[PDB]
Amino acid sequence: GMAPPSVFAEVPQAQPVLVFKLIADFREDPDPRKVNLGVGAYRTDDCQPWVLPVVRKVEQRIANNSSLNHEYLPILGLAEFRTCASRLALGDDSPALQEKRVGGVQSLGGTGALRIGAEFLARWYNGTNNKDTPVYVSSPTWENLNGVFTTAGFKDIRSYRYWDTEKRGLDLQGFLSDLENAPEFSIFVLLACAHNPTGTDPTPEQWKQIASVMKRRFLFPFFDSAYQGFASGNLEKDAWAIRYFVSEGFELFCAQSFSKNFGLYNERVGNLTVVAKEPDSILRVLSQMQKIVRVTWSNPPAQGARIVARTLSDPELFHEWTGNVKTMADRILSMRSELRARLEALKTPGTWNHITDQIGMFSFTGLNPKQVEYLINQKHIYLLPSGRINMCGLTTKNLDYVATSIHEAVTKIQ
Amino acid sequence: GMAPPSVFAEVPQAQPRKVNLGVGAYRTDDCQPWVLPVVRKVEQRIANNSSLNHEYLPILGLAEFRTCASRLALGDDSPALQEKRVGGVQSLGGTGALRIGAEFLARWYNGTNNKDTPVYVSSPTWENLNGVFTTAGFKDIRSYRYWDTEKRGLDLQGFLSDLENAPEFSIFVLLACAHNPTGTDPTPEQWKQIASVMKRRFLFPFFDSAYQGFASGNLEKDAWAIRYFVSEGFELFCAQSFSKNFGLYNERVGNLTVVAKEPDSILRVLSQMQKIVRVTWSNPPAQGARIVARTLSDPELFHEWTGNVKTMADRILSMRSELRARLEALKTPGTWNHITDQIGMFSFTGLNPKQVEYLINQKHIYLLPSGRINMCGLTTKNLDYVATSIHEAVTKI
Repeated sequence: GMAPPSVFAEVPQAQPVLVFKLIADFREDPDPRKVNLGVGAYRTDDCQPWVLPVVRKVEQRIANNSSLNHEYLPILGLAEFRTCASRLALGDDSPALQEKRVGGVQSLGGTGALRIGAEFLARWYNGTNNKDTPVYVSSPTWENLNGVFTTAGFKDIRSYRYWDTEKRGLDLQGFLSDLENAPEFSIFVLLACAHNPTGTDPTPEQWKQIASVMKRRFLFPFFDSAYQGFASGNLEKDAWAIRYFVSEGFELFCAQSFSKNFGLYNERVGNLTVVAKEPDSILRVLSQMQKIVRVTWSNPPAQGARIVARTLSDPELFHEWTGNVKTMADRILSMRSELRARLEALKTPGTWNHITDQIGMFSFTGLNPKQVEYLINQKHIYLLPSGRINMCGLTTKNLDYVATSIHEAVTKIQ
Repeated sequence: GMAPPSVFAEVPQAQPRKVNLGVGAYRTDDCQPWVLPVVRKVEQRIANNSSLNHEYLPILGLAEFRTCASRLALGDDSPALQEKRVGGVQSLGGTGALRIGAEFLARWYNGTNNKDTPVYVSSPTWENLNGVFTTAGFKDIRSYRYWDTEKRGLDLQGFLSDLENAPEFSIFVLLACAHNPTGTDPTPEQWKQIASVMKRRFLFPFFDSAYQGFASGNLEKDAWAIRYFVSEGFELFCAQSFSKNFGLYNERVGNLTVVAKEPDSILRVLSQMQKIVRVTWSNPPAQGARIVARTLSDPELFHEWTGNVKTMADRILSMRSELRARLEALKTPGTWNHITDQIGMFSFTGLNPKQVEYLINQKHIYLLPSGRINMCGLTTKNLDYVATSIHEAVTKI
């Protein structure tokens, strides 16, 4: 007479996600001095989200246009968006665009672009249905990257040396060694500019050395571009490495997000750019991408892509947008400069060059786990166990307290 | 030889008076798309609300959308809702809900990583269903009898026999109403017979509710089968789309409703769904879900929306009654009760593949080799031409 057990009775509870608990603990913390350096998105000097002025303007124009309908977009997405997105990454004068050997697939953010690209490679790259091609990611890398490629079926995910704990910067020699030892045709996922989570990017000359090994060993570049514009407010200058690989003759993928540089996080706007050697393969590659998309999300949403396409295709809106991006980049540069200056004025042990040598909103500070625990529990400054901070969590009002607390952690803990 | 070979060199090219009856979306009597009045109203309200930001939604989606969507499927006073044993995952349309549900089952249902559980779909069914379940890893996709070509209706005895012969715990994907592509639905009495076998043989119902409201013009009636299975104690999934009943095709608004025996199972299931979503689309878009949540949460807007849905369903009913009457007035061979017995946007005309070619080649009327037409492609202006061209097709080829 007993009720049968649920068909879900043996489904385990998934492991807790650290950063969600961190944000939860931050919000309940009563202390008026508390600071959230674990936030994952842009914030103003008043600790607020920022809807870009150009985005509000385009949203109003869309709302006032009654002729726009809601009929399905093409499987591959809105044509003007795909063209504009690939042109943003590659440059108007890209030889690959001139030679008609570029494809673009609209995707559900950068995540969706990585996922479709991984699914394609696991079916059609380095053989048919080859799940064994090594996929290399940086140590450390974006937190969801391993899961995307594992879910696409890749059985051999590897790391390359990248963050050097002692030097607080790039381990160039370790990275180059790991490239030299990678099996021919291995896939390397390369974060393009503003490395998340460390902030450490190769310089252009270091990128040339990386590219040289990849060219020689036939290693496939899969760029992940989520912060174009955050290094300088100059969208062209910030894409230098992707463009250098194109001009060196590489075929490559580039997963693009518009979540951060348009602030369109919750409209899920991305694009997968494909650069091929010959124009005829783009049609074939895209036909397979269509089949992958069809069984994942069918076709992509319109609102965010419409905003991006309208902005990138109109000179006036494009100029306003580049100014909005520069506002974000400049605030981050300011917080980096101000934090470093204060840490040095307090004569904090260690070197702090990395605070301004790093690029973008995320910084590996070099603080150890015990020091992170001190900052959270004693000073109410919330950050990840890795020592990652978001520079947008710093403000004119909290900078002295944050710098003083870091000085305490460095001198009194460990 | 000259250059390094392309890494894409071996990628295959994937396989591929006038009236258009091949459309798959609602169209007006003037052959135009229709943004629903309630949707325009809510869009203007959203555009006027400057407090809305663009920060990421939760992985599982906007909470009020998930609650309102599951309530639409299950009913506001569903015992499963009052007992707190329902979960909802916002998804990228109905397709995304089906995919997330398939990924979950292929990992956690009927064992761990059991890719061998049979997955049954109707003959015929929605053309993308096989691809969704195959991509999730299922190796054994089967069909159950459904369309009876001779009777032009449901082959109940074949369906029941295929249920009886299905291995215990097999998954059945059940189109909940307004069957795509046949327009043939089980009656409530037939649904009860289907449920009885599934209960006895532990068969898992995976409902697909993409046309709630189009079957009858009434959202409550069209969800009856889902709610009946809930009342019979089933655990189940229901993949919901808002593409058709809100006309929000290109905003990709769906929800996966999960019904379990108890609340703790919902918590564990949702925790695994979060992992699946995170590596597929990260978190879902806001615009379409905000429109649906705003509409369903406001009794005034809900009422207006149900009126908009009934306008669409009534125009379809008009086209069905007209086409059958005009065909029967022309003394067309065969019975044509199925044109009005069928339900939803589509009709399996019962027209053989070689009468299709005539309609396309000789009379410029476009439809699928299966004989499916979208009733939203018929208008007051083309009805007499289509009914005459079908008359000729049947009396001639």
